[PDB]
Amino acid sequence: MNHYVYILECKDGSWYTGYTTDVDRRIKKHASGKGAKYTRGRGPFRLVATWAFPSKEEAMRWEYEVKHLSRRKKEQLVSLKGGPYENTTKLSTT
Repeated sequence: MNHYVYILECKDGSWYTGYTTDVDRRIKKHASGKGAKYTRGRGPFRLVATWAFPSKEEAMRWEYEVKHLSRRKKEQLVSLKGGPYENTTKLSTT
């Protein structure tokens, strides 16, 4: 199965942790791509980062541990990878 841990920054500033596991999203994108463009989204879910694990236990333990750790370590987790520079959204850079 496909284990993707997504962390979304909510309207409040709290990071929403949860890993998804459905093949449907993958095939859906390919099916939709036939006569469609990449552009799709609005908010208010801000994607900070995405962690993909081919391993069952790693996906379960990662989720479980981010649920385990406090805010301070939750911040540190993003400080390891997820930094504003890694967002590469736009800001003002051409």
